[PDB]
Amino acid sequence: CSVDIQGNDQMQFNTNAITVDKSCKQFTVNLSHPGNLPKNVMGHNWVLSTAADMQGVVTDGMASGLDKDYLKPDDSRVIAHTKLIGSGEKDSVTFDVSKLKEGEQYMFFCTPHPMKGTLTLK
Ligand SMILES: [Cu+]
Repeated sequence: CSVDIQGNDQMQFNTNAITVDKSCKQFTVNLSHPGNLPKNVMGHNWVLSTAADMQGVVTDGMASGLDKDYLKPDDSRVIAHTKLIGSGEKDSVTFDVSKLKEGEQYMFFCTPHPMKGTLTLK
């Protein structure tokens, strides 16, 4: 009921797709950042929302800026998020799998940089 994911200096996540076993009550994403660039220039986060909500989350996050991890505080569209990390840093986020609803399309993404993928219940 966890996955390890990396974001590198070339703005790439090392997976495009996360699958969550339906046996899981909670799920944990462990984000890391191979490379050499720091948080203020090549910081990554990992953010989960519906596909429909992603644009507003990113836009509002960029308006909130760097010290708010490029996320709007208390954004109710964000189902789960890590903090922003630079190279060498790590952050894990855990969420309740029952927040993922049948029939919905979930996406994971970084807010400052064009990086995204799918999250699906197995
Ligand atoms: Cu990123």
